[PDB]
Amino acid sequence: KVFGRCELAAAMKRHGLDNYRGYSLGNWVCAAKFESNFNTQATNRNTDGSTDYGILQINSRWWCNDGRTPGSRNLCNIPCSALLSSDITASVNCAKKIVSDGNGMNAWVAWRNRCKGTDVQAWIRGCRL
Ligand SMILES: [Cl-]
Ligand code: NA
Repeated sequence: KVFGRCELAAAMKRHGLDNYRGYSLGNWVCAAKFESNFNTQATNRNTDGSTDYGILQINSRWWCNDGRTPGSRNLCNIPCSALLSSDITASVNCAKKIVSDGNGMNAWVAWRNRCKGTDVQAWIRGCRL
């Protein structure tokens, strides 16, 4: 499913992401935009053999099992395919674990390079929530 900007902001807010660990909603919407362009089915292969999955491009090296990432961890205890569902619950629950890892949202390269330090509130402007 390809989410609309405000549609995703509302979905994330309902799942408890607004201000989770100090990160306002605009941060999560911005990260999703540049990581997957709001597409829950986005997948991208990395050079190390791992693969990123879903709306927030969660990596198979440490967070989910996709059966083809040798010596990887499944910290979120879920098949990576689950992160491609139209229902973002799995992605949200796993992202919460990731952001608590210690490096905050810096775990998401697109967020660090394209959202961090910008006016992220702009990503939820006009939205009804
Ligand atoms: Cl932080
Ligand atoms: Na894994």
